Amino acid sequence: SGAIYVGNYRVVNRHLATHNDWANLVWEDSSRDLLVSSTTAQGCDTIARCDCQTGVYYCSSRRKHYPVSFSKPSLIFVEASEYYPARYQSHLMLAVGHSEPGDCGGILRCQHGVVGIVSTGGNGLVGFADVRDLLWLDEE
Ligand SMILES: *[C@@H](C)C(=O)c1ccc2c(c1)NC(=O)CO2
Ligand SMILES: [Zn+2]
Repeated sequence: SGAIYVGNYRVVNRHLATHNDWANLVWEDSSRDLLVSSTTAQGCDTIARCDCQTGVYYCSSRRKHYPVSFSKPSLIFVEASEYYPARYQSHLMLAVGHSEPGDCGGILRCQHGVVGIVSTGGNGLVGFADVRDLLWLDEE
């Protein structure tokens, strides 16, 4: 699975966070499926600060990056999988595209930087957890 490395922060899907993530916790929110932990090394990624609805995401289950149009971050209902239950998720963006369990954490990027990470899949839709509202990732 994938993550964002910005400053001394590591941004992951909450349900895939490790014990080391939880032991170095900065912030977490179940409703968004996001968790941020602290890092010793500085990261290479820049977070987008924008309202773009077009970008490119990485799909591990295809070994491919795909250009997509996506919705603005919203409170959305997510169906059950073969291996997890159904629930409302907040700050979620949807696009038409392929995702499945191996694709968690793939980056969605726009011309301004990282928009979010792959979070959901079903019925030809990929959902992304937005990070562009988390301005505190840019400092401290
Ligand atoms: C996990 C964070 C993730 O991004 C993901 C994408 C697509 C799908 C799943 C998880 N799980 C499923 O069951 C279906 O597709
Ligand atoms: Zn942008």
